[PDB]
Amino acid sequence: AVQIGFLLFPEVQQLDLTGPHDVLASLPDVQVHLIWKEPGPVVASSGLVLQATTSFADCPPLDVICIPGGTGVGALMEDPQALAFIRQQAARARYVTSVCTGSLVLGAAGLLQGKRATTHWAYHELLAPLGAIPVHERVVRDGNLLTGTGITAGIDFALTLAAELFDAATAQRVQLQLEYAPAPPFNAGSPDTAPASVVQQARQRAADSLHKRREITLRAAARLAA
Amino acid sequence: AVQIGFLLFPEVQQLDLTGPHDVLASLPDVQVHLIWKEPGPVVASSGLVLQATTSFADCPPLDVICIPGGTGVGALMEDPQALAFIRQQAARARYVTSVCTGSLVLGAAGLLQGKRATTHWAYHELLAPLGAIPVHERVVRDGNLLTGTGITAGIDFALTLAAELFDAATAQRVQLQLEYAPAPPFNAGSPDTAPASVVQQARQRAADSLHKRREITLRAAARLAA
Ligand SMILES: [Cl-]
Ligand SMILES: [Cl-]
Repeated sequence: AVQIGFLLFPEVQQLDLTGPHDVLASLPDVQVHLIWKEPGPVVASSGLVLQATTSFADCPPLDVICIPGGTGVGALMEDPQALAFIRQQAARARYVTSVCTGSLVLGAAGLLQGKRATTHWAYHELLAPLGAIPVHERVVRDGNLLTGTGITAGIDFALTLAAELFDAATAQRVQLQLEYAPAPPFNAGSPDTAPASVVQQARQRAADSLHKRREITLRAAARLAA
Repeated sequence: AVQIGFLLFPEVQQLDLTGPHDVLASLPDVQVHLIWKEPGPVVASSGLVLQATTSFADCPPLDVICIPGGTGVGALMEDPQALAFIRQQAARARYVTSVCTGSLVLGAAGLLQGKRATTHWAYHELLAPLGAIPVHERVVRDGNLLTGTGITAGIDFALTLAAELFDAATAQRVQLQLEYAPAPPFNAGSPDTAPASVVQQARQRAADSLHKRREITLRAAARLAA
């Protein structure tokens, strides 16, 4: 059975995780894990309560690891236990993946050094200090690393992983069973297509978080430099 | 504060719920509820464990009610307590909404009689016996009723509700903050675009469920006829 694991941490952006989880859990001969320091309740940034199913120590070797983003990424970038777990699993995983600011966690773990990668538009400047080659594209592949932008990035890349783990017909069947054919009613999902006034509002609202994450990123980079 | 409620039931398709939940919870001056017979754990069809936050009796009057779909819809179509709750809230709600097979629950509650509506493609034949005018479109509005197809229908219609509860700039800001710009890697999300061989596989896999739901639908229709 293919072993797929998601890191589930306090203040996760739950949709980053729950989207790909429901797609991948629809496949035959998969087992999906929600991983934290111990099994039990973990609260997402919205207040939604989720349950982790396994600890770091008990998690099986994973074929796919996925790091979601969220407010809680800042703490995870300086959590040595979590970073060590991610490094251990990434060494043998067939696919190392992240959604949105989850790639900053991969960066803090040292897994983006010399690699092409993306992250959420408001935090994109933090990739270069973590050793990455920053790329402004929605899904960026480099070897076995996939990084994606947007809260639903993992839904789309989960279909790619289904096609490569199984075959294209299986991915198409899952897409049809879920009737997945999005059609957003607005076109403001990128800073290049949203109105300038909306981009300004969004940037202002992210400014305090960006400032705090600049500080965290520099400390994380210092650890990689040692 | 705008009061938004999702029905959370055993064997729900969790993404039907968790998608719109994370979008709507991003708005100012909203409160989001996860409603079941009592607060506590509810298991989705994938095994993901979610927590209901309020009971039917304690739920405040809702401005928006949303019924997700999933395997568990069949039981809900014959749950008199749940159907009565939905009818009570729908009487005063500004928006009555559903995702995928959640519209079959609205149908069983009597709320689609004479109304245009859609549902999941494999179960679309069950709308007419529940009194609906079946429509093959992804989002169907009739008055204050919105029904949508696809596992992520609620993400898209949540942006429409944001624009109508607040304004277009607020909806655009949420879209940009979430960097929401989907781009599926396959085009098999409708029976009209998927390969015929894939449609056959999907229809065969749904056949037992459709048969069982034909029986449930006829009993639900008999109750409406009384
Ligand atoms: Cl997206
Ligand atoms: Cl969809």
